[PDB]
Amino acid sequence: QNTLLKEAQDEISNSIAKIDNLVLLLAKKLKERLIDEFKYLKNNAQKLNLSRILNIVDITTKDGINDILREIKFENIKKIEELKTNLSLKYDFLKDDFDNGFEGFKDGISKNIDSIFQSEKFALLRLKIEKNLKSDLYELETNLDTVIFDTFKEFKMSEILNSLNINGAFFEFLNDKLKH
Repeated sequence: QNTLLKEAQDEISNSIAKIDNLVLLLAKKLKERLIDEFKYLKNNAQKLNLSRILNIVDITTKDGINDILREIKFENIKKIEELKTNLSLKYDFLKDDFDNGFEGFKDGISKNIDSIFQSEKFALLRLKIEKNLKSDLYELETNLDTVIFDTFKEFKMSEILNSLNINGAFFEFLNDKLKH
């Protein structure tokens, strides 16, 4: 029991010791919109392409969700390694996995909400830009509007990542309490 308490203290000490992707996704969405505009310029003035443009936002949201899921998987692997490190309590180690999964689901839901607001804002900006559009000037106006949208997406990524880090810290504290 004394050895287990020492191991728990060491784990607590280790825990005490130890946004750009969203911007890249927004830039990719802007590039896709520019490619669609160029295709519409090769043809003439397609509204179906404008309707399809909104799907690039969903693609970018899916990419962000994939990044978040990869981070969650890495956190789970780290938790498994920590459980393997020293054999003090196996049931307590198993218990916190559900809490970690719930925290990851909450982070994913927050990402969905904030990124959906950002995607709706980007769609509104694109609709405003569409409202015959001399092409190069339209591309520059899109480069400004989607720039504001990319800044909003980066802010959403930063805030949601801070919230996810806080949730992970809370889960680690709960695991430490269970070990105690």
